[PDB]
Amino acid sequence: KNPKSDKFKVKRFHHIEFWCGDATNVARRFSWGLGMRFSAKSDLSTGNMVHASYLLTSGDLRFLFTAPYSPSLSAGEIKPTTTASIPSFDHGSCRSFFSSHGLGVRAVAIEVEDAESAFSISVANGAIPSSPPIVLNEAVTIAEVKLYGDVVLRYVSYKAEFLPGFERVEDASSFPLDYGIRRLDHAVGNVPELGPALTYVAGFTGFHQFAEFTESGLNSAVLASNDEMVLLPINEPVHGTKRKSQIQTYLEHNEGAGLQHLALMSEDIFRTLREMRKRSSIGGFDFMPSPPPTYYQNLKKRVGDVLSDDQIKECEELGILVDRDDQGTLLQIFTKPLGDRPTIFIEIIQRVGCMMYQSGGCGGFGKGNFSELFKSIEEYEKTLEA
Amino acid sequence: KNPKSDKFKVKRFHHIEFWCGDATNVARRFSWGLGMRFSAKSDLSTGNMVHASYLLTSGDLRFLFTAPYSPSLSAGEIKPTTTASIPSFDHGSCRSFFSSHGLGVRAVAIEVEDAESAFSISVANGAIPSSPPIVLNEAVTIAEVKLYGDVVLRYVSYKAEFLPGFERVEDASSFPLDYGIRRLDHAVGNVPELGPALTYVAGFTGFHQFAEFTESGLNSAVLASNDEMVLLPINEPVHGTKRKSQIQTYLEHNEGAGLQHLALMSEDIFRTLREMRKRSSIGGFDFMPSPPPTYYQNLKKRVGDVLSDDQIKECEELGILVDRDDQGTLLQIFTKPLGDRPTIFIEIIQRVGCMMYQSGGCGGFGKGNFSELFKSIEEYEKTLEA
Ligand SMILES: CC(=O)C1=C(O)C=C2Oc3c(C(C)=O)c(O)c(C)c(O)c3[C@@]2(C)C1=O
Ligand SMILES: CC(=O)C1=C(O)C=C2Oc3c(C(C)=O)c(O)c(C)c(O)c3[C@@]2(C)C1=O
Ligand SMILES: [Co+2]
Ligand SMILES: [Co+2]
Repeated sequence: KNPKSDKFKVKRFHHIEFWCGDATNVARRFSWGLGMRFSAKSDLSTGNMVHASYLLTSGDLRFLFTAPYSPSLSAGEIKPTTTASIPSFDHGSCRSFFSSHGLGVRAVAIEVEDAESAFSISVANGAIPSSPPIVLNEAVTIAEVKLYGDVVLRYVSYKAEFLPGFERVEDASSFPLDYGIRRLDHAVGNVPELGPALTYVAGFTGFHQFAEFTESGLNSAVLASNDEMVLLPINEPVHGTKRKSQIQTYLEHNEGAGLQHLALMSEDIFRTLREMRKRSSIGGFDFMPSPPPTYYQNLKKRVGDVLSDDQIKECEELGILVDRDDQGTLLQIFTKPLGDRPTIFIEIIQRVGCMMYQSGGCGGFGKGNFSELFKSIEEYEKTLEA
Repeated sequence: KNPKSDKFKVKRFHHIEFWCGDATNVARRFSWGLGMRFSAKSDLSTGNMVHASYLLTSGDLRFLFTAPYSPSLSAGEIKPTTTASIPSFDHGSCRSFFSSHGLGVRAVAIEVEDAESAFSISVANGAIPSSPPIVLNEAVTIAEVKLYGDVVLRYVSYKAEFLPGFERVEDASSFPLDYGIRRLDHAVGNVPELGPALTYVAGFTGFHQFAEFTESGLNSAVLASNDEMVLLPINEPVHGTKRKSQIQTYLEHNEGAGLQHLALMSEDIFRTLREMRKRSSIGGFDFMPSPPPTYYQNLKKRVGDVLSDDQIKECEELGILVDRDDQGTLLQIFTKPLGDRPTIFIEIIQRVGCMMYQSGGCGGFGKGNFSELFKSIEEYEKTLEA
């Protein structure tokens, strides 16, 4: 059931901002590995003496990569005179975030009708303020509240081209890469305590519970906006298992709560994964180990109604996982961690079904692949021995 | 003249170590952009709880990329019990270096006959110690002294595979990229005062002056080992010119002295530059703007004895610069800065002549291209107007 209790008008995911040590190298790596175009910049060449910010896009997906310059460049500036294009930016907060967590997501940004009212309403309803509403060039309003750990939920609203102060990138340096990724489907946080985290976030957004889950080492629940196009799962560790909780491992290496994974919807997951896997060992992203043949043998029985034998064979070539709800079918695969620490990673997704446009969350988040993978693995060792 | 006054036995450049925020993303970017293989690692997967270090190689060139993990992972360790594979590493020094300078070279490493004696002799002769000699696995000795700014000269010596504690990389993740780069030719520092810097470095190494230079905005001089295979140019700004000194701009954005550029010798600079330029806008490195056609028209007159018209045309397609000594010919080109700040960049080089093996420094460092580029530029505006 959907109570449509959003406390303000939320539209869609707008962008994800990574806080980096060197935004140039991370952005160029991500661009090649994921097939995202360099679309805009704000840096020394645009008059920004405070931070370097580079924007990559693929369809509606926007990845922002930001790093600080030497504070000495802007020592005579004050906030009213700043050259920063993102006025919430702070040298000290960025260096401390990166020193503490390594490469990771600082901001999950959603587009709202009015960022000033979204901020006021959120804070009125328990949100911890992070950056007050600031109007950029009389055109865009941005505001930030704490989401979990040092991750902020960023509100952006447009009177009506990413942000004022950003410039479109010289087309020679903007190669039209595209591997099929089109938008952000969901963004997942890891926290030490799910209950309080859910209460806090649902408390100030009015987002409703979309789904929930739980021998796995985690509990999770999904918060969703009114039309369920903004999906925010949150995980907590479950202690006392044979294997150490993967969520606990995250918290230890991340020094606490933070963003765990970004799920990127592809319009053609076969082509996305072919293109990404071709580049894994030449600067791109690695993928988790593939399921055994027994997993794909059991897929025929599970989704032979949705996917032909040839489409299943292509899933097996690419390592793709498949889960199915009572409403839709889900194709998914996970990258290895994006950087040095075993913390943040990316998920590639495509959903089948729930046509009306496709409704958000169609097919769930893969809750059935725990059971299937474990059963798959038991049955594969059996064939190997036998 | 060469006095061969080295105070200890120096062999060749061994490796360059970058200090990073995320070594994974910088290494993968450099690998694709420069055509370097992933050759070894020391990280969590090898038992190193302190730092992540990834080694790229192309021929004899070795680029090491190192970043710190959370100190919490190694909080129970002490130096005698450390899991760090590079015992000079310090979380605090690395974060402070990166916070102050951004992405850049921490260590210029040279192979010597005996790193312990090289360290003792250097310190006896005025070198500022940075890390005392440490024997790794009874096989490799490493020691460090200050070179300039926060850059160290690292001595490595082998009894007799990069360093103990490093593991060869899984061949699936080691794609055999190769664009023709084969070794490090020279490494150039920027300092505020050339005289004292030269005195200090020549004082503890016994390296001799190989070359010197100087309206350019800089003074430079080159220190060289006995056989002149280790070449260490150093630049200082010259203040009071129409344009601000490029060296001064470096010092301001780098927060002081540091490594300015690495010159990488190619065995086929045409193929290296074709391969690198193909990748500039898809995750690789950008190049400085090419000289005008007038520069290449005047090359026929200057090196038509060394390069055919077709070889000159290929230089013009690729933006390659050409200088010539009384002893050899030099082909060279410069990248844009490697990261966010207008600080460190790379030079690709190939030398022609001085055969005996080829003697180091063959053809100089491009001192004639100041005059030629300026004259080239004046003559090109002339054709445009006319
Ligand atoms: C929110 C999200 O994005 C998620 C994700 O992408 C991958 C899924 O795998 C699991 C698993 C297992 C056995 O792997 C589990 O035990 C629980 C309790 C769980 O909740 C999930 C999933 C469905 C999930 O939540
Ligand atoms: C040491 C090194 O590697 C160097 C480099 O790679 C590029 C060269 O260009 C110049 C220039 C000009 C006009 O560009 C100059 O005025 C001076 C005094 C100079 O000393 C050099 C060079 C030769 C140099 O030193
Ligand atoms: Co997911
Ligand atoms: Co040079």
